[PDB]
Amino acid sequence: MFENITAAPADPILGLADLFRADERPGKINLGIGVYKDETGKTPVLTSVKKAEQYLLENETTKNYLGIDGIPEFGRCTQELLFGKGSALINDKRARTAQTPGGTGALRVAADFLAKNTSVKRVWVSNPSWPNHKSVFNSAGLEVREYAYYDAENHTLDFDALINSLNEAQAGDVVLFHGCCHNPTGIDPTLEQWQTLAQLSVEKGWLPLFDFAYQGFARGLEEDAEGLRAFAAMHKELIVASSYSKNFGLYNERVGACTLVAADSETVDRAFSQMKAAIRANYSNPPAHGASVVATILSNDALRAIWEQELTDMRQRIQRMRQLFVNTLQEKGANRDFSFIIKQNGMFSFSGLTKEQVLRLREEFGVYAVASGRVNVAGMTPDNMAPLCEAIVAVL
Amino acid sequence: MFENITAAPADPILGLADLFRADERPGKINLGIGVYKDETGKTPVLTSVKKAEQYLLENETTKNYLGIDGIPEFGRCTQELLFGKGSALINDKRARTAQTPGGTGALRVAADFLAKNTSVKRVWVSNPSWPNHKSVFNSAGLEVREYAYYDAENHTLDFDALINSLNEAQAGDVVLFHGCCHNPTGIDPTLEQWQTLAQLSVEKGWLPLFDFAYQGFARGLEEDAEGLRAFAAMHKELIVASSYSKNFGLYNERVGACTLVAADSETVDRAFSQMKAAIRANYSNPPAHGASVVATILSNDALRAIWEQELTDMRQRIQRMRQLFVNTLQEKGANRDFSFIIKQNGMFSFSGLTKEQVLRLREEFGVYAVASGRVNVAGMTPDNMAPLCEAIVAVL
Ligand SMILES: *Cc1c(COP(=O)(O)O)c[n+]([O-])c(C)c1O
Ligand SMILES: *Cc1c(COP(=O)(O)O)c[n+]([O-])c(C)c1O
Repeated sequence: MFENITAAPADPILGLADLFRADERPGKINLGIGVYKDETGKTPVLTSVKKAEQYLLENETTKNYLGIDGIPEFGRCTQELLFGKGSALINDKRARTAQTPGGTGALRVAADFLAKNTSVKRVWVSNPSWPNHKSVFNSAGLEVREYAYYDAENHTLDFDALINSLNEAQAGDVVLFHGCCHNPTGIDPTLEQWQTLAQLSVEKGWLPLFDFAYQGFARGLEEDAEGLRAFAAMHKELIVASSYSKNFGLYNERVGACTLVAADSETVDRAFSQMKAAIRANYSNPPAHGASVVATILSNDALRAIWEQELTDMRQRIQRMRQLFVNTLQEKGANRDFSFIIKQNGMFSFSGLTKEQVLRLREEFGVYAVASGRVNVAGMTPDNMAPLCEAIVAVL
Repeated sequence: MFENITAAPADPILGLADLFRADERPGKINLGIGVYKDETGKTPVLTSVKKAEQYLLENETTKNYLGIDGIPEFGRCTQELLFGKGSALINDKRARTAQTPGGTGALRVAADFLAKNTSVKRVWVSNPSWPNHKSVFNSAGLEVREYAYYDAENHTLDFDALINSLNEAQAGDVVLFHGCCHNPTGIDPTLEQWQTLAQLSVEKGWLPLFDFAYQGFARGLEEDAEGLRAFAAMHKELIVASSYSKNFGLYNERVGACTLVAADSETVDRAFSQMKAAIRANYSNPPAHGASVVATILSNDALRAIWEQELTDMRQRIQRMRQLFVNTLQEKGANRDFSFIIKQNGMFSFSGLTKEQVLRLREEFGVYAVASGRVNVAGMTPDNMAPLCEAIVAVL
């Protein structure tokens, strides 16, 4: 059966982690995967989630199966985080959310749903985008086409080319938007550019799929959800795939949500029974621990307060690391002006490094960046900033 | 987009849980889903897993992403539990296991793998089988055909009809076997019947997919893995989907494994990179907590000892509940002889109840059984045994 199965290519993000760790050069720098690191090079489990975990350890009586859609508490808090407390879609009972294994699991459940219950043949995804978007949507059967997005010379969002790109998208096509902290560019629409796109998918008939992995990392939790809320005020139907792996530092527990919105509660609940039938045919019901923790933290005035401060410290430490990196690069001999990365949002810096600058950096300096030139700024600390900038300016 | 989406039918196992709980009749009995209950009507979280959880709470430093295939420790213990310590496939490095969200997630990953990397068009599944088998394999693209299995008059495995059924299976087809505690019948092959099937899939060219949800519940952990080990000694390629939701009482954390075996380590690792590419395109990497606990318990001499006793108490309490149920039924006026359910293995009793005996029992006595007449014996306690038997004999 398995004799002529070819070996798959390694994952462009995760394949790095395999190589990094097998390397026994002592001064290597990771900058690959997109996990926060603190000033000391470590990804601690947050304190708000250690208190919540002690709590579940004292207060759980059963591990008996969650419903197909998970913890209801988790569901309404996620909807409030996305749409706002007292939003009109919450009140009209227009949204239905399923707890999922991370944002990837929410993105696939969406894809599986749409493939067997919808007309959609095409998902539109930005150029550039998360590398695994294409792989999740092709596995469901859907075709992935690309729209323009980043102007590389000017280091801006190329809004016009994004508009003219999408004029080849039909009514009935999915268009994926990153909510904030665009992965990989970190370049996001202004509010004014999002209400322009809000209005345009309304007369073009696109179904919006918002991907939210980094809410809380660009300006703040509410500030980051504005673009989606500009679409939500206008659209009868949306879907958002949300992840709490980054903002909760809960990466390996796999906590996310696929939230469905239709024109009214009857349609949304009818559509939701199919989405739940897709979830059953894949894994059965979602992993409890991680979602259990999000919901304990968001249900507690005190424990929520502590998380929101932990998330603000991260937002700020990455911002500090950005200015540091453009300053250090400067005085380390930097051949170009890298000041544009200051204006980018989130964990990443989309540097202009070529695939070979990036290959040379791993294979002789041991600093790991994705082959697109995406480097994780949250993986930089004041101790490794100098090694790292000396490596980039010797490859320039 | 979602206007003419029809509502899905409710799940035959999980849809029960929705109805049970919405019912506010005080004496209702659940008997539906296949979760263990102790003498007091409760599914406690085991003590071996509460000690292991205290431990992770004291000893974890990060929630940073697991590899696509999860915890390696989890992987080798699962292989040892399935194949035996010092098995030849472990030593020849012939097996590769990925940690998954429960046994359902392992069964889908298998299906996704085989669909894009194999010739297989057909998975053969028993009649009767777990209701969701068909749904997981059809979602991957595969067709599901059925083979004969249970003789309902005699209450036996109908081995001949199982043989003649499968003579319509081609070389290259998947045939799914339940390892032990057949869901729904609880009727399993003898060892002699399994080495006969072991030999027959070898000259017929079937790929064996073993489903293991209840290892430790029929005779014991090693005793229960004998059939699979009879196939493993003969086959160059197998796949087993394993779950630790039942034997670890870890239902909602979602801990299982998809373990791949090929003729040699090169092929198995080549095939495994594709299986890992399927896992990435669905959820990304597995939920850590539940697998983390299995591996702490199995890595500890003491904590393992405590689990194995907890699993023996369950095995025994269900056996006690079986004799009780056939005894009580007898003296409650039982119209037929139900002594055959004594000879069945696992949590379930495949009673001969018709869909209408089963509908009448929920809708007027409030005892919930699956529409196949599958009743969960682990949901019976000495306090609810009499209500329950009075209900069955009034519907007979
Ligand atoms: C991190 C990330 C994901 C994956 O989320 P998780 O499954 O790890 O939670 C998905 N998408 O799409 C983007 C853009 C991410 O940055
Ligand atoms: C319980 C059970 C499953 C599902 O396993 P989990 O995902 O809940 O662990 C799958 N199969 O196939 C059978 C027979 C089961 O009894």
